[PDB]
Amino acid sequence: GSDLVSCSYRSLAAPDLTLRDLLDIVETSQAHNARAQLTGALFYSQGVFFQWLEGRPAAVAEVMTHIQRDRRHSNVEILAEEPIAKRRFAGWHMQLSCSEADMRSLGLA
Amino acid sequence: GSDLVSCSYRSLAAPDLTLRDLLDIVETSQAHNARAQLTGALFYSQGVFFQWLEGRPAAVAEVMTHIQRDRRHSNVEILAEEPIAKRRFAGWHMQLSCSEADMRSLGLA
Amino acid sequence: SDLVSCSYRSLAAPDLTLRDLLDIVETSQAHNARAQLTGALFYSQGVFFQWLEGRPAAVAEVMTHIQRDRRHSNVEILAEEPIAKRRFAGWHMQLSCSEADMRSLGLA
Amino acid sequence: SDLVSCSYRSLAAPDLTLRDLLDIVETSQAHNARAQLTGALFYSQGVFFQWLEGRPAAVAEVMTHIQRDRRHSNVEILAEEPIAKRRFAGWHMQLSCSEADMRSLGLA
Ligand SMILES: Cc1cc2nc3c(=O)[nH]c(=O)nc-3n(C[C@H](O)[C@H](O)[C@H](O)COP(=O)(O)O)c2cc1C
Ligand SMILES: Cc1cc2nc3c(=O)[nH]c(=O)nc-3n(C[C@H](O)[C@H](O)[C@H](O)COP(=O)(O)O)c2cc1C
Ligand SMILES: Cc1cc2nc3c(=O)[nH]c(=O)nc-3n(C[C@H](O)[C@H](O)[C@H](O)COP(=O)(O)O)c2cc1C
Ligand SMILES: Cc1cc2nc3c(=O)[nH]c(=O)nc-3n(C[C@H](O)[C@H](O)[C@H](O)COP(=O)(O)O)c2cc1C
Repeated sequence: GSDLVSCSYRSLAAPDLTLRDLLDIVETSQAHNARAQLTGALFYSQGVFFQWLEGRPAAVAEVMTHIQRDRRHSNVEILAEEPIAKRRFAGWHMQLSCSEADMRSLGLA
Repeated sequence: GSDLVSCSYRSLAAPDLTLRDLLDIVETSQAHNARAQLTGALFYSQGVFFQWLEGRPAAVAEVMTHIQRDRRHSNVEILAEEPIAKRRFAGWHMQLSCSEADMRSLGLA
Repeated sequence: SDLVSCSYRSLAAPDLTLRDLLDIVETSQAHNARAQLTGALFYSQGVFFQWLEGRPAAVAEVMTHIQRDRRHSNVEILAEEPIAKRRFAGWHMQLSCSEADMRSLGLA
Repeated sequence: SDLVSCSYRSLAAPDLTLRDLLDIVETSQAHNARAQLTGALFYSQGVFFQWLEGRPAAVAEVMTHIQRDRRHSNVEILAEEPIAKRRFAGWHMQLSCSEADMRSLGLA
């Protein structure tokens, strides 16, 4: 609605990140983002995360304080809140992008 | 080279198939197909497998006798050997196709 | 208790383009929604695999069209099975197409 | 001991097409192979995220071109980090682009 903001960041996955860790992150994010009216997209490849999160300012800032402390990634490199006129990922609580090749290495680890 | 054949089949995944089962299949297939000069593609979605396997007749037929007995799928619905003029998936021992959504359900199970 | 699936493999027309693939998918979304068909289309390196599910009569009807479609040939020993329930509910036609294949089809 | 990465997020031109995306990727394969750059390009719903890695001088050079490229805007607080080793060796530019986004860009 009226007040909508986006947050974008790039982080580095913990060296020991497993496939189960990624699925945990995604399941956790589905449940919470749906309750908090947060949407966006999570991209994972070869130890690199990129996330776009969108919603009201408070929900975005509250979820980001937790994401920054999460021990499954480091070097969280943030882009200040940008005002947005409308959601880009409406109905996607957290859309995952993860190739078969990344699935294979995360699993075989 | 000279004598090349393809084999195509559709099967139904075991109801209890996990993400680990899929990764096992794929790892197993990478190692063997590279030794036996077999190439192709494996597609998985929502309890359905499709595979294209290609190489010399003997390697193709030997690997298929094992795939048919594999308890991780059933109802293996085969297409007789087709002669092919050249490989379609050269250098791909077993290319996997598996969406994020299928990764999520296989994991959350 | 009245669902059937049809499964086949075909070989794409050698001159198939990314536009052709997109058209196939957009046409299928539209007819399948209307005819209560669901399923999955896989494309890689000149090969189609398709799983189609619905009422016998609806599956039979699209298949007669699909089989004569000129964007593929060698539509093969189509495998027809009764099913207890849909595998692809919600998916009028789910496309599977890798970035590498998108790039290849795109090369025109 | 002489590798750097540049990471940014940008917003695609509203009129971006699938052809535009394909061109970007084909251009990048070619220059990146030659300039010893590797990395990953992610596209979804009007948003680019890119990770680029290589020697400082090569990363600096493409970035000046990428930043003025008209197929995107709001090229954002590009995040520049020294790295111990490449994350995307072998990938001159790996594209990530879902079937749903391919369909959308295709709608022209
Ligand atoms: C890369 C990454 C992205 C994440 N994205 C979200 C998210 O979008 N929404 C969310 O609620 N938690 C997300 N998390 C998880 C949160 O950091 C944190 O774990 C959350 O507060 C509760 O999850 P937990 O119960 O596992 O600690 C993410 C974690 C990582 C490492
Ligand atoms: C859907 C599916 C596809 C498979 N594809 C191959 C394959 O292409 N190459 C191969 O060597 N084994 C493949 N397998 C595994 C074989 O059936 C069989 O397991 C193999 O002989 C040895 O694997 P195992 O040591 O786990 O039994 C496949 C299994 C399944 C269920
Ligand atoms: C590999 C392949 C798969 C197809 N799958 C479907 C499908 O599931 N549903 C459908 O309506 N058309 C499908 N088509 C397209 C049909 O062959 C046919 O073009 C369409 O039903 C008629 O299009 P029109 O009546 O709008 O002109 C497929 C075509 C190809 C080549
Ligand atoms: C989102 C985005 C990412 C790009 N990434 C690269 C890249 O990694 N390497 C590259 O050479 N060009 C990349 N480009 C294209 C460059 O901006 C520029 O067009 C190119 O270097 C010059 O093309 P030309 O000299 O062949 O005409 C990218 C463009 C966009 C919009």
